[PDB]
Amino acid sequence: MTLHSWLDRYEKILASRGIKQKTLINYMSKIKAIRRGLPDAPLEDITTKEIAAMLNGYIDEGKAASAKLIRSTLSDAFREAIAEGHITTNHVA
Repeated sequence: MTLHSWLDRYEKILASRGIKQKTLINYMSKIKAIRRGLPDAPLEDITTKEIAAMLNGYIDEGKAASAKLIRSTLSDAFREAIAEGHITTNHVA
């Protein structure tokens, strides 16, 4: 299971959660930011360092709300991948 494949699956989990329309749109945009920001690599191969480099691009520019939400979205994606058995720990922590 690689990241971009997992994001595909995570979009479907989000669709079934029953989230307000405005919120879901925001969530989908931040998934797009993740796809753009990180490689289509096996979940365990995504490093701390790569996560920090994506997030820091936003932070450096003053994009504080975005960096918070990208981080939170990725974390939750990783938690869903744990629930589905593809990894055993969450690296966004």
